Amino acid sequence: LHLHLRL
Amino acid sequence: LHLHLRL
Amino acid sequence: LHLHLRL
Amino acid sequence: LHLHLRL
Amino acid sequence: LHLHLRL
Amino acid sequence: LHLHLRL
Amino acid sequence: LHLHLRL
Amino acid sequence: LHLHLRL
Amino acid sequence: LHLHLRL
Amino acid sequence: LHLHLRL
Amino acid sequence: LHLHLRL
Amino acid sequence: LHLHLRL
Amino acid sequence: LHLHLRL
Amino acid sequence: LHLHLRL
Amino acid sequence: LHLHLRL
Amino acid sequence: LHLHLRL
Amino acid sequence: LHLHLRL
Amino acid sequence: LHLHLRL
Amino acid sequence: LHLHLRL
Amino acid sequence: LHLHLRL
Amino acid sequence: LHLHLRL
Amino acid sequence: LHLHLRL
Amino acid sequence: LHLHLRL
Amino acid sequence: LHLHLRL
Amino acid sequence: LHLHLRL
Amino acid sequence: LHLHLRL
Amino acid sequence: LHLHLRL
Amino acid sequence: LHLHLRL
Amino acid sequence: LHLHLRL
Amino acid sequence: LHLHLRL
Repeated sequence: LHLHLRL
Repeated sequence: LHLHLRL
Repeated sequence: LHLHLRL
Repeated sequence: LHLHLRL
Repeated sequence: LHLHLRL
Repeated sequence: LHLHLRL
Repeated sequence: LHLHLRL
Repeated sequence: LHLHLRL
Repeated sequence: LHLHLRL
Repeated sequence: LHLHLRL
Repeated sequence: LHLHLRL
Repeated sequence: LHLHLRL
Repeated sequence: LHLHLRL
Repeated sequence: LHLHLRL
Repeated sequence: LHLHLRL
Repeated sequence: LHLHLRL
Repeated sequence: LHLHLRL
Repeated sequence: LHLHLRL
Repeated sequence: LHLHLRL
Repeated sequence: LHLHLRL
Repeated sequence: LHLHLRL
Repeated sequence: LHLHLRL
Repeated sequence: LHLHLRL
Repeated sequence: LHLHLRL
Repeated sequence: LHLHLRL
Repeated sequence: LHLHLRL
Repeated sequence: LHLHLRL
Repeated sequence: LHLHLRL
Repeated sequence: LHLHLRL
Repeated sequence: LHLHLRL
């Protein structure tokens, strides 16, 4: 999986 | 899965 | 799944 | 599934 | 997995 | 999803 | 997902 | 994911 | 992921 | 990941 | 909000 | 928010 | 937020 | 935030 | 934040 | 395909 | 394919 | 493929 | 493939 | 492949 | 057979 | 067979 | 067989 | 067989 | 066989 | 016999 | 016999 | 016999 | 017999 | 017999 988070 | 989050 | 969230 | 949420 | 986080 | 194939 | 194949 | 193949 | 193959 | 192969 | 998803 | 996901 | 994910 | 992930 | 991941 | 021949 | 021949 | 021949 | 021949 | 021959 | 899947 | 999958 | 997978 | 995987 | 994997 | 098959 | 198969 | 197979 | 196989 | 195999 390509779990990407950007905050 | 490509779970992507952007906040 | 491509679960995408943008807040 | 392409579950997409945008708030 | 390519878990990427950017804050 | 429970995608099942049987050939 | 539980993607199962059987050939 | 539990991707299973059997040939 | 539990990617299993059996040939 | 528990990538298992058996040939 | 109590957004709850169960798949 | 209590965003809860269970797959 | 209590963002909880369980896959 | 209590971001919790369990895969 | 209590970011917790368990794979 | 299950091509079966018996002569 | 299960090609079977018996002569 | 399970090609089987018996003569 | 399980190619089997028996003559 | 399990190529087996028996003559 | 040309069994093709795309999800 | 040309069994192709793409997820 | 040309079994191809791409995730 | 040309079994190809790409994750 | 040309079994190729790429993760 | 000229048994010919082409798939 | 000229048994010919082409797949 | 000229048993010919081409896959 | 001229049993010929080409894969 | 001219049993020929080419893989």
